Amino acid sequence: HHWGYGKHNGPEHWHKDFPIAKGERQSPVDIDTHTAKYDPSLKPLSVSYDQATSLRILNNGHAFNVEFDDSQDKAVLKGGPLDGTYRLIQFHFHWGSLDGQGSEHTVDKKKYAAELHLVHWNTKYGDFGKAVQQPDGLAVLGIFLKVGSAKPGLQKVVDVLDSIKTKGKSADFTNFDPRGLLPESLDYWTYPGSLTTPPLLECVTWIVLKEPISVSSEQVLKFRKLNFNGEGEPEELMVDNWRPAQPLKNRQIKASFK
Ligand SMILES: CC1(C)O[C@H]2[C@H](O)CN(CCCCCCn3cc(CNC(=O)c4ccc(S(N)(=O)=O)cc4)nn3)C[C@@H]2O1
Ligand SMILES: [Zn+2]
Repeated sequence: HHWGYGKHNGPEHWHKDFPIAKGERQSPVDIDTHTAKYDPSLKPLSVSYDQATSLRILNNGHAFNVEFDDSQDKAVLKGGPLDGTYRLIQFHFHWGSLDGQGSEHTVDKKKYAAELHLVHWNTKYGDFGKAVQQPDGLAVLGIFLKVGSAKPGLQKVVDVLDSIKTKGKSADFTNFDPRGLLPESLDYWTYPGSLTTPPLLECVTWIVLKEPISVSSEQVLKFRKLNFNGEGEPEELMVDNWRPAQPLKNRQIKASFK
């Protein structure tokens, strides 16, 4: 009876094994655009992905992760609200069964079709497992997806999904350039929060870009043909793998832009 996104093991149940689910800095949240304050002391984000080394793509039973070599400073996030250097370890998405839902963050209660999370860890803690025990251990860059025109830089991901349909399957995924997933503008909102899946640790600086990327209906349909189940188990489509918005509590969301 492991956690997931079903009726019996979904987000409303997670607090029974992970009591931090009801904590003071949980993610995701609704971003109220009228309440977020412009912070002129924030810096432009520095997204340095030109030396990124992708390795593998894995269906882990709740999403698919594209994994990177983080054994040196190759793909890093710096600046904005961050102190020091955060290394890219993996990206993954959260998506819906229909285009009207799927994102984890919301914007004035608007749900997007999906949400990309680029996950980075603070190199002053030495490894990812040490970084998730610290309040400034991770930085997650969140990017909304809307359905419209295809995203050319997503198609290499879309075309490998048939090879990792079920839980525990992986495939080589070298020479993927994550710069092809970025929007034009790096304007963002930022707040302190958490991992959005168990163990829900309160270790994340969230950086959520204002500008969504556009993907095609055919691209998101391929995400929705993945399975939560293992091979030779009853088929359960991998859809609606998103946590809903959590209470903001004693937090302020800051905007990088006027
Ligand atoms: C195994 C590998 C290559 O994959 C990276 C994955 O992000 C996580 N691996 C397992 C870490 C082992 C103990 C550390 C604590 N921890 C981490 C995890 C896995 N969860 C997570 O790492 C996680 C990351 C991001 C997010 S979100 N949706 O962006 O907020 C949510 C969760 N489970 N327990 C470390 C990884 O290195
Ligand atoms: Zn995520």
